Amino acid sequence: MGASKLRAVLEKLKLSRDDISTAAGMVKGVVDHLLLRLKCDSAFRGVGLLNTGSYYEHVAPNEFDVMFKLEVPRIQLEEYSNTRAYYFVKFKRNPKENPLSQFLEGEILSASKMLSKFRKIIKEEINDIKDTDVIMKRKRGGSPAVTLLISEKISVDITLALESKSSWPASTQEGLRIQNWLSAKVRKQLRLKPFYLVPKHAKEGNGFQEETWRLSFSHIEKEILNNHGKSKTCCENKEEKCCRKDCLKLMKYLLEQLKERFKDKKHLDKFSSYHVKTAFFHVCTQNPQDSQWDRKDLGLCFDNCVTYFLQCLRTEKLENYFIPEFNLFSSNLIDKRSKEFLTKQIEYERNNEFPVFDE
Ligand SMILES: Nc1nc(=O)c2ncn([C@@H]3O[C@H](CO)[C@@H](O)[C@H]3OP(=O)(O)OC[C@H]3O[C@@H](n4cnc5c(N)ncnc54)[C@H](O)[C@@H]3OP(=O)(O)O)c2[nH]1
Ligand SMILES: [Zn+2]
Repeated sequence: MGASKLRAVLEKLKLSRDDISTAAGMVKGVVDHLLLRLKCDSAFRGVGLLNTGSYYEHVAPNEFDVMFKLEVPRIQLEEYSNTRAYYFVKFKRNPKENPLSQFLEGEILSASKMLSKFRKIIKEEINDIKDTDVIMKRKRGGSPAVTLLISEKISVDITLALESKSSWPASTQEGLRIQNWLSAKVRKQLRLKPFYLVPKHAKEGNGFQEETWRLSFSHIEKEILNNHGKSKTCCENKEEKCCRKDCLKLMKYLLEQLKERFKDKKHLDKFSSYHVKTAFFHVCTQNPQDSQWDRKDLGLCFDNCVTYFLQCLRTEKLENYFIPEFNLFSSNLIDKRSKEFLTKQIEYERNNEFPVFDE
């Protein structure tokens, strides 16, 4: 695949400043309103907007992703069934009145109740109280996000998150292997930042827990993504222009297009851009030098990514970049047939100069 061809695709994928500014304006308004009103509850009084950038998320330009962080003080986690990613939330001391005490189902903080209250407050307040027309989508299966549709054209996913300024869980110890890439110093200062928790329940055979939370490091992902090169001046000049972000955009667009084409079937529904992002991070670990990401070698680099991703589909092994023992492509999460299907489609695309980019 020619580099100029891929860069022609990415060239034709760039959206105008107006289309971004308008939607960003509407979403900004709705988000500010929802936040200001969310602060009317004692539980969500300390709510706050988490800066994930709200951009570089969809390649779908009408889809946004905002995260509502909620500050919780000195929480104690309990790893559930050694899933390494899902935990129970407890509080060290509750003699002092706790805003979230209403959601306590014993000593364990109920995620489903918090999500229910959250979604209910939002559902009540979105009823045209603003000047914008907003509606709430149907409750998704096992999704922590509350999605809203604005003007029947804009999609906004709102995910509640508990912020813990404590040290990261032991399951993340062997994760974030960015030492040879972004230096151990940067890894150090990154792990000093807080970590988040989203209301995501874990699978227990033929049942669900609805009381567990999952680890989230979206802020860390944004940080390492926007500061990606080994050299501090990476992509700040003509001599040090790389193609990392370009590769990620291309991969995301590939998966997006394949999911779209095969929307009628349910094969590619379980695959998400996070699998792509994770694979990209692992390739970034494998190729730490900026010289391995030269722009003229785009077509090469991208291929590499593709190959690796396919491997992950073939071997059914995609470790979480922060939680190495958490496999995203386990047979328990995604069935073999779906990954074989996706493998087939991606292989077809790669072998035929990617006709799925032609749209
Ligand atoms: N908004 C949202 N936040 C979540 O944390 C989340 N977890 C699951 N789901 C949804 O549940 C269904 C089945 O599980 C899927 O439909 C899936 O939707 P999705 O298309 O995946 O959502 C894309 C974003 O959701 C995030 N991400 C998705 N998976 C994970 C994960 N395992 N760990 C941490 N974050 C994850 C990720 O940031 C990625 O970024 P982009 O917006 O750029 O695509 C989530 N949806
Ligand atoms: Zn760069």
